[PDB]
Amino acid sequence: RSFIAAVIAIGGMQLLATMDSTVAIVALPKIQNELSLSDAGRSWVITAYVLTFGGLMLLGGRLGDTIGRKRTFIVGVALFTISSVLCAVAWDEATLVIARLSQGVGSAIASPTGLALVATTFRKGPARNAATAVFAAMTAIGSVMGLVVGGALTEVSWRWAFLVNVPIGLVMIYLARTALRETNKERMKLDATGAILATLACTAAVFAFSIGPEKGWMSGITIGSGLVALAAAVAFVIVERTAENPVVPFHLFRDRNRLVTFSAILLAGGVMFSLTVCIGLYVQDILGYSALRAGVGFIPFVIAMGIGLGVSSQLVSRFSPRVLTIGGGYLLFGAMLYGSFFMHRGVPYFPNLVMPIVVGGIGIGMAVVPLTLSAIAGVGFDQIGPVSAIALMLQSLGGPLVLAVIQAVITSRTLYLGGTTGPVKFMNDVQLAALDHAYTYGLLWVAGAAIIVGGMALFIGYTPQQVAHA
Amino acid sequence: RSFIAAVIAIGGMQLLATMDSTVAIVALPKIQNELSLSDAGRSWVITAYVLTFGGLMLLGGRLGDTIGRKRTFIVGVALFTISSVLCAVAWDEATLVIARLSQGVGSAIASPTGLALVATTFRKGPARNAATAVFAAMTAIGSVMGLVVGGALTEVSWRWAFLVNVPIGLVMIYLARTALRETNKERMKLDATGAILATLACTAAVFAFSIGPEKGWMSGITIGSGLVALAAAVAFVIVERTAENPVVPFHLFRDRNRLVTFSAILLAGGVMFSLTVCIGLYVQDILGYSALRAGVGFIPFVIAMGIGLGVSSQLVSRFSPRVLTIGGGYLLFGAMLYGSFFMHRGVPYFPNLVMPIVVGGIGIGMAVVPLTLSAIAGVGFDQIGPVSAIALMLQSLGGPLVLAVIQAVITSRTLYLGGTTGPVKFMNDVQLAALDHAYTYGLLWVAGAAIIVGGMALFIGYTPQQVAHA
Ligand SMILES: CC/C=C/CC/C=C\C=C\CCC/C=C/CCC(=O)OC[C@@H](COP(=O)(O)OC[C@H](O)CO)OC(=O)/C=C/CCCCC/C=C/CC/C=C/CC
Ligand SMILES: CC/C=C/CC/C=C\C=C\CCC/C=C/CCC(=O)OC[C@@H](COP(=O)(O)OC[C@H](O)CO)OC(=O)/C=C/CCCCC/C=C/CC/C=C/CC
Ligand SMILES: CC/C=C/CC/C=C\C=C\CCC/C=C/CCC(=O)OC[C@H](COP(=O)(O)OC[C@@H](O)CO)OC(=O)/C=C/CCCCC/C=C/CC/C=C/CC
Repeated sequence: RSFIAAVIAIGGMQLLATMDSTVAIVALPKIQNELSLSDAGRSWVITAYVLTFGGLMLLGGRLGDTIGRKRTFIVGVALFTISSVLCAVAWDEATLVIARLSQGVGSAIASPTGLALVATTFRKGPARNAATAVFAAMTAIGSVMGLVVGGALTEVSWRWAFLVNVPIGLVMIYLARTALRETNKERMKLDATGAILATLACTAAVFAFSIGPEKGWMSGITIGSGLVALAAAVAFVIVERTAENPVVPFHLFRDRNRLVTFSAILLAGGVMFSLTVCIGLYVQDILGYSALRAGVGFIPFVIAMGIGLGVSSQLVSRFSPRVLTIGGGYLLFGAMLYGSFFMHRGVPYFPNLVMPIVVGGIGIGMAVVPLTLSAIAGVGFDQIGPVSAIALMLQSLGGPLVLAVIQAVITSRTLYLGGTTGPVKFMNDVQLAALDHAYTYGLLWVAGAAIIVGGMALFIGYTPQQVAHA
Repeated sequence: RSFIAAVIAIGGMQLLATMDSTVAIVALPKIQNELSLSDAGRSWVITAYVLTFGGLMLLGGRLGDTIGRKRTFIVGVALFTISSVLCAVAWDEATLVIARLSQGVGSAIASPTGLALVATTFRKGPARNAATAVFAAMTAIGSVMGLVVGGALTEVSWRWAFLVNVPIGLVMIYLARTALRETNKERMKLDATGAILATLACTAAVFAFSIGPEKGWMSGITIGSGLVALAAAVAFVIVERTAENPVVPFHLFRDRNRLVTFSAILLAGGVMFSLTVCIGLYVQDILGYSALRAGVGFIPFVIAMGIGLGVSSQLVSRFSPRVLTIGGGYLLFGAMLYGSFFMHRGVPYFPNLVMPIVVGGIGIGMAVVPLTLSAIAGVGFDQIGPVSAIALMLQSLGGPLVLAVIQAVITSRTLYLGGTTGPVKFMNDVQLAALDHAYTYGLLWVAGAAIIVGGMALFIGYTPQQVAHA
């Protein structure tokens, strides 16, 4: 039981954080009808979590080296679980935003430690390959369970949806206490000066990006915050040259395979994030399956993805990460080509929608394990901290960049085919049909980004005896 | 002057075959007004040329070994030039059909000899690379010059357009005679039984594939035509086992890098053929440029292609055919993504149409040179005949296969967007707008087929020392 209890506990924060993201999105309209927070406050509950989760990520990367990775994992999760209760008792806009702020602080501390715990706890070999599959398995499980939970326990109250994290979170705190052993190495000094500038630079950059669309791109306060971030970013690099125990080891990023792998995960995250957002919007708006029925209909995705991850964990020892990334990428290509020809409003569920989801899930799951193992290959125990923190930063940061281009193509083609921009419930059956054909057309431009991802994967060059097979 | 006159004469049949093909398509509607051979006779003049050109392709490969490579190239061109004069004096469908039949026979003899002449005449190294670029360069020149000649000298008569091949064709016979030296090796016995079975199989398959859409797929004679095609093909393989100097050396095609490099050009030719048909139809119908203006507007394509071919000849000695094929093909991906977003009816010619054509021309030209050098590498002199005939047979055969799939996607999406199937001259500006967006949508599926070509190009693995640099 020691093995299964360890992989479940380590990947728990991936289950918790991803599930919370979808439930908060689903319950947003009912928050309007109760708190009466207006349209300006609608975005302030979402970006409040993102403000601290991305701002504190680098600080939480080096936090486990000076205190302890296991202690960091329990503390970070506990603050996440406590914050959910404070989120479900919110009475005023100030109460909710502060509750969402502290969830990001709790997530930023524990999330990078989860990836680092895979490399240190499990030795290189079949154990790490099985641990990588489980770590990637429950990220998609939380997303699907988020739709089912958020689509079922929402008509009685949005407050009960946030209270489902507590039973799940308490188990992972219990499992991590009795299934993970505290390692014994001497603690190292924290880069306090480096962490101060790194935190205030990423938080300012996210604040400027969020306030842009609201107050205008050239309001005067947005540029002022960007100037502060650019001044901090310049100073942060300067100190790191002669700073012991760097937050970011720039010397570790050379012309080696590390840049190619870290550039691939930056773009591969954007392809996956944009694919999830567009498919969920297409099913809920064009097909009208709502939250509950869409989540149950995505159950085959988890089973197919679980099949792909389990198979890829066996083949990684024999095949290089280059061929498994491409091999699973071609199964993705056939899914969205078949998912473009056979999608309009009113099609049956089994002949038309089941196959693209199942086949695409196997291809996606096949290429996740080789990419994860190569990003934590040949780094060591003193430097696995910041490397894991950077890997989760680039994976999440690439999402909005790619989706911004994809959503621009969707909007442009809607106008050309004949349509309007606005809420969907106010669109007759010619502007609605144009939006149907716009999303399907934009599914092919997602494949255009996937080709770019695969082209960068040609330069990995890792052999199977380095990433695995030890 | 010896070098430039030699290579021009070698690639001369490529100029003739492509340019005559385009002119025959352009002047087809005027043949209706004069010969009055009805709809059923419209497709016979196109079918008649293809029936013998593809039917006698395999015979022409081994015909140069038993007779002479230079002598075969002269008679093949001479019969082509002669048949153009008889074509332009046609006075009934029977006279025009016979002339088109004889034009294919002359082309089937000289076309495979042109590619074989590249390998034997020029020694492997810098001389072959420069000769390869000019060989591919004049294939694209003939296509554009066919539009201008057939779009300008056709308002006076369709008979004058057919007589423009004689001044050019007579020059090619002169340059070949003066600038090509007759090699001195002993002639070999021709496989009489194999040549008879090879000829009958291809014409029967072409005849069945042509009468199918006309008379019905299960009409009764198409299955009979398919019966002799299978009977000839089955006996051809049986008798080829013990046949001296085989027509098709099956033993040469093993699990080595030759089957991969022959499957790539099978589908690369289909992508390039479907790109020309779709673009030419889109420009003439949606934009209404007619034939003369379309030919002038595609002049920058040839200039851009010439730059791509010239650069690729220098780089092929330092880079393998794998990287140049994948690297050159990414420029094609960028052009067709740009050409899908910024191309509708009524756009200016400069910013929206010239840029994708110029960039796409460079990308195509960079990938053509490595593919043909790999297709004639390391075979010898006693087997360069059949191998070059197969390379031209598969390149032409892949065209209709890929285009049939693309045209099915275009027709399916036209109906969904709102529109009908029929002549463009009866549209109510609403079905015309839908046909505009259907062609643009189908441009991305051509990119999907080009991705498959890239995938097979990863298995080439030819060293630049083997295909060049000697
Ligand atoms: C090593 C460093 C880091 C490693 C750490 C990383 C470790 C592993 C991570 C891997 C990737 C992400 C995990 C997966 C998360 C989400 C996936 C999921 O399970 O979530 C369900 C849904 C989301 O939706 P959701 O966002 O909730 O929607 C709500 C709206 O926003 C408003 O309510 O996604 C999907 O089903 C995905 C479907 C793609 C399959 C391919 C189909 C192609 C053809 C389909 C045609 C249909 C027509 C579409 C026409 C466009
Ligand atoms: C070694 C083995 C063998 C080696 C032996 C062979 C050695 C090398 C041979 C390679 C392949 C063929 C060469 C090229 C031949 C044709 C190309 C050409 O020069 O011909 C011009 C025109 C043809 O037209 P044509 O067919 O005459 O038209 C008539 C109508 O059918 C009815 O009159 O094509 C083009 O301009 C091609 C443009 C492609 C550039 C990239 C475009 C991307 C953006 C597109 C946006 C536009 C919107 C499209 C929306 C869909
Ligand atoms: C095969 C097993 C099972 C099959 C089983 C078959 C059944 C179905 C299919 C299964 C999966 C397919 C396998 C995909 C394999 C691909 C990986 C690969 O085999 O790769 C080849 C080559 C080797 O490399 P090399 O190390 O020399 O050789 C060592 C090896 O031969 C062994 O040791 O990779 C390259 O170099 C790539 C060359 C292209 C140059 C890049 C330029 C274009 C991109 C520009 C910028 C990027 C994008 C930016 C913005 C767009």
